[PDB]
Amino acid sequence: PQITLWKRPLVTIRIGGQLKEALLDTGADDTVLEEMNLPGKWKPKMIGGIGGFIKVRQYDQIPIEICGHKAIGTVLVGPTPVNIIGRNLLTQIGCTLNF
Amino acid sequence: PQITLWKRPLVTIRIGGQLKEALLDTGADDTVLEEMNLPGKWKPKMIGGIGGFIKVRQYDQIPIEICGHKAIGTVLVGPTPVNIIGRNLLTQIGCTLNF
Ligand SMILES: CC[C@H](C)CN(C[C@@H](O)[C@H](Cc1ccccc1)NC(=O)OCCN1CCNC1=O)S(=O)(=O)c1ccc(OC)cc1
Repeated sequence: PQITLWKRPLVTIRIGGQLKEALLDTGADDTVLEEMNLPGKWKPKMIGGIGGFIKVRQYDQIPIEICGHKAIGTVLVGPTPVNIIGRNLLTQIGCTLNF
Repeated sequence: PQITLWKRPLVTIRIGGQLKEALLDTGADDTVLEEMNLPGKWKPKMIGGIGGFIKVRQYDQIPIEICGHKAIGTVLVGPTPVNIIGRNLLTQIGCTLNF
């Protein structure tokens, strides 16, 4: 699709049979989801945003279907204000900015 | 133009005698610039992201040129680590997400 920006670019994602709403976020390198359970091993990581640093759990090679498009990649889980889809997965679905 | 997301979507903006590098950020409602001593009235504001909130100064009707596209709107100035072009100006320069 083509998505304009007068509203937040929120889309439905599928991650483990679970549907969630997430924000397409070109200013985020990484995909960060609110606290949830995901299967498999994770690694403790820290990431920094506009307000400072948080602890997250890094899950690698996780399938995420984003508005009907498939990605498989890294998902960070932790106290983000909102679910965000970052560039690591936006690139996989062929997302670009255009003006 | 089309901007892929393999790297951070940094572009040149101008606000005064300052050309600056800034992220084209679809996850940002508002435009947030690194500390700069802009003239005119402003209002205090708090904005929140990963890590928590920061205090910023809200300046209205500030002309901002983004990649040779003119815009004019609200700019928030404060201790952000990166200049962020948010949706309030991205819409004015005709920016969309596409996949
Ligand atoms: C609530 C959703 C987002 C987390 C909001 N952020 C925009 C993000 O794109 C943010 C931009 C940013 C901020 C600081 C440093 C770098 C980039 N990206 C973000 O938090 O990315 C996390 C991954 N980080 C780690 C370092 N580089 C990254 O890309 S935000 O910068 O916090 C923000 C919040 C409010 C606002 O106006 C009201 C404008 C911007």
